[PDB]
Amino acid sequence: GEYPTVSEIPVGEVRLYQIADGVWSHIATQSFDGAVYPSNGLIVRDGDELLLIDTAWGAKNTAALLAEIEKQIGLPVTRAVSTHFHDDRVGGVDVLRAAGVATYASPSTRRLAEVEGNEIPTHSLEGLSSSGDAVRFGPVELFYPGAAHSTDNLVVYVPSASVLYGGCAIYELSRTSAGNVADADLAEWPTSIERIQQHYPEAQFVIPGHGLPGGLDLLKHTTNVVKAHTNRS
Ligand SMILES: O=c1cc(CP(=O)(O)O)c2c(Br)cc(Br)cc2[nH]1
Ligand SMILES: [Zn+2]
Ligand SMILES: [Zn+2]
Ligand SMILES: [Zn+2]
Ligand SMILES: [Zn+2]
Repeated sequence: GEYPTVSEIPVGEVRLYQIADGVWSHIATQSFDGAVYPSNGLIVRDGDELLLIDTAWGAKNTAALLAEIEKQIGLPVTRAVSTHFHDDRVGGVDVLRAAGVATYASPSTRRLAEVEGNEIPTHSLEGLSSSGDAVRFGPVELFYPGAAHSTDNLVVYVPSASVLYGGCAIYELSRTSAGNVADADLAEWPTSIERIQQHYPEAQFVIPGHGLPGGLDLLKHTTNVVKAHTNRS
């Protein structure tokens, strides 16, 4: 149905959106600099358990996310993966850890999170140190496409449902301007996007880090936005 928008989600609340069977996205809202922003994560069913991808951007949001998951799906979230080190992906890891969730991130993400003073996922994800690396983690595949939105960003693919979760390295179609690119690699971002396209050409649903899902067109759109911002246009 109608994908949850930022104007339909109260402060501190979380909505779930079933993309395919056993694949949900969780949508929360955060406000800063006078504007309010939506944010996406992923929930993938893993037998009788659930694998969570990224927090709900904040401790209060994440606590509500776990409560919503508990009320809606009613299956235990045993593992969680943060796709990069910024607050919208690791903010709430301490809440997850306190509830017994095992938190995971690449060694690059954990290091950059500690330097930033953010919350630090406990477990380290091996085998994702070089561009193009891919490892299977439960019911999903983790992919390091190279530096883009950040040097450590990962993308997540669900081969059971052909769902690609790009994180903040992928923009929604309505977004035509780059955001917090302070830690981005504008020079490598388009090349990293092409690695995603080359590795997941069969993806049917593409989930951006923020906003409405779509198809693989979101990849070229992100490349166009990054190239436009590169030339200061
Ligand atoms: O500074 C920012 C940070 C974000 C969060 P992000 O960098 O993780 O995408 C942001 C977003 Br979502 C949308 C817009 Br319009 C502007 C933004 N400005
Ligand atoms: Zn970020
Ligand atoms: Zn553990
Ligand atoms: Zn983001
Ligand atoms: Zn476009």
